[PDB]
Amino acid sequence: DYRARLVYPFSGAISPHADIVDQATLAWAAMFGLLTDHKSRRLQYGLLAARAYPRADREMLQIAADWIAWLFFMDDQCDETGIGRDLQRMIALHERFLAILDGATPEAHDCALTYALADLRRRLALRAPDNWLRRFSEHVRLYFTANRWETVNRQRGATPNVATYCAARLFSGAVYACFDLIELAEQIELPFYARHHSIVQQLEQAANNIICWCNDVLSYPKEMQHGDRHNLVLVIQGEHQCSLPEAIDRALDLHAREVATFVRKRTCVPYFDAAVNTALEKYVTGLQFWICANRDWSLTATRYA
Ligand SMILES: C/C=C(\C)CC/C=C(\C)CCC=C(C)C
Ligand SMILES: [Mg+2]
Ligand SMILES: [Mg+2]
Ligand SMILES: [Mg+2]
Repeated sequence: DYRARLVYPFSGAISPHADIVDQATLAWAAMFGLLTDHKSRRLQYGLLAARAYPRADREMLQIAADWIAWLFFMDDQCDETGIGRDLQRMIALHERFLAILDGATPEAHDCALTYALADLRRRLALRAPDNWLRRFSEHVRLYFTANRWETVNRQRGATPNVATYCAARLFSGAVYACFDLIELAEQIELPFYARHHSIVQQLEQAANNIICWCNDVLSYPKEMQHGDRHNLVLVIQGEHQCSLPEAIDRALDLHAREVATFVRKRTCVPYFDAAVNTALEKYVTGLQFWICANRDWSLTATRYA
């Protein structure tokens, strides 16, 4: 229990719609045939989304919850089945996803994950401009690239060094794609010059590292159980040749250090104008809601028990 070593100087919130949103995710999952088997009521994927996007209108929060569900269903295929150890099969599947992200219609014998991604594309297109769909699609593309990088590690029995793992981990988690949904949840449109400012990129990177490293500390047990080493704890242990307790200590020191980086750089956002800065503060608060949502959900979730 590492609760006491996962403290943030900011709190999160949860949408009042959390439980109805979760039930609507199980409907969507059944409807698209993503539920394998019998236990499904303990996935609670909607309760993650409810915390990550706590001021979203119910219809946007439902897209986010179905998107988070999609990522977990995809991720357990990558991390707990043979497709995550076969690059050729991953490439074949990612080519259908990327065709669907460009707006192509699923074919009759495209898999359930393909039909479901096309549903989420269609629904995001109803709520997002073309500029946003492009940014989101490109973040999702890099997630697929990170997933294929994991597959080659699995195929080779490789373990990357800390520097390589941390840099690839920023993409393997799809957190940048989940961050794009903050704009829709908060009904904001950041101008290109604010979106890409060095400090905003450093805050996004910081927040993504925190969410991934927090996840790594809480998920090393189940990842060890599937002989998987895409985890800061296991990668530190391999690099420093230290005890599991010492690797966990080092992982949590990196997590803590990253919280410090995020909190300090929050104070370094340039003043563009009242409007832009109000929209950026909503976005940066969004990153904080995600940081809290990841920890608060993961501590209570069957998935890490
Ligand atoms: C995936 C990024 C994390 C490791 C934890 C935060 C969870 C999500 C952003 C949605 C679920 C996505 C998975 C790839 C598990
Ligand atoms: Mg996983
Ligand atoms: Mg994974
Ligand atoms: Mg994990």
